[PDB]
Amino acid sequence: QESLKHLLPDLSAYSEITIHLLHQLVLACGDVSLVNAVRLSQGAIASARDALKAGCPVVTDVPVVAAALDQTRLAHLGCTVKTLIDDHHDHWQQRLQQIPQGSVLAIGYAPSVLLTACKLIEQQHIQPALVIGMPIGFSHAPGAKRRLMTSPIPHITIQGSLGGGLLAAVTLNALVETLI
Amino acid sequence: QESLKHLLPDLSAYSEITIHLLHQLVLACGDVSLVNAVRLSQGAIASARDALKAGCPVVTDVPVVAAALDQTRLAHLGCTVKTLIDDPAFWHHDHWQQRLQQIPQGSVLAIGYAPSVLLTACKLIEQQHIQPALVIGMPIGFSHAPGAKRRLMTSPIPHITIQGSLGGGLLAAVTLNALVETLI
Repeated sequence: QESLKHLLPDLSAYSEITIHLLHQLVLACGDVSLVNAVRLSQGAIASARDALKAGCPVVTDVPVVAAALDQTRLAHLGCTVKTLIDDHHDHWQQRLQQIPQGSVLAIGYAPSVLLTACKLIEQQHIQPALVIGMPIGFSHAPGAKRRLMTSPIPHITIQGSLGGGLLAAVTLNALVETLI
Repeated sequence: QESLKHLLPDLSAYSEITIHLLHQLVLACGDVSLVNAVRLSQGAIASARDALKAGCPVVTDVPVVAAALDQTRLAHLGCTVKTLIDDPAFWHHDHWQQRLQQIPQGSVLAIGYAPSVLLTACKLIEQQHIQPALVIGMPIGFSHAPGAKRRLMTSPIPHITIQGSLGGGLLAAVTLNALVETLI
């Protein structure tokens, strides 16, 4: 049998949109443990879908995350895609400080970007509709994702697995697919 | 602090293109252990690059592999992308194995989901019914996936696969996108 539903644990206690997201993540990289390692805050899906319906700005930390996004469906919705790091003025922290209210912030690489975003959120300077915080496992990543877990912002992250990287783009793509 | 080469172990036994491939794979899914688990046959790189430079067909098992491919760069090289299974029964006439059996000599076969497709490809190759230039065998870890990949690693056809449970649509597509990137 090559049925994803048969390979994964019973997911009936999760919502249809959550199961779709979890399927896409497992299909992308094969790690069935993502079923338990993906953590969604209570407002994450509803806040993300409202933002995307309104054509919110989408911001990634690095270009390869943006390149993995389904930019056709995003443009279809009216969402622009921009990146904080292209490769002392126009530093990524200045771009982050300016992120528009209600935008989706997808972080697939840098823990430092996630840390600064969580600080800016605590201090109520920025208010994205969603932070997808899935940086690569550099030395500061566990701390950055712990700060995200207690952030009041709606968010999705990965705890208890090495997942990160372009999985941040898979996550947003899946949410867009539930809308288009 | 946030340098990928300094996060990964030293890879100085491998070529620059192989190292780029492994970096792209870690970036795809965050699993640093992939640098240990990926298996390339001897000249998989040149076999892949020679086929891509000829504008070879690129054949995937399922549509989500195709969708993650950089179709723009492939188009630039003249490569057409087709998919074996349109909706991921075994008694139909246009079965996916009927298509696999027609794969042109020298095409790239990228498998990111079904071990059955990988195993069928291996058996067709053993009987010399098909002759791809490269097999990227990265199915999901269904119960028969380890045997299919073991079968592939005994094959004389150039291949890239993963020892262990990782695999998937993104990983197979990222592998091919990384090889295309080194060209264009």
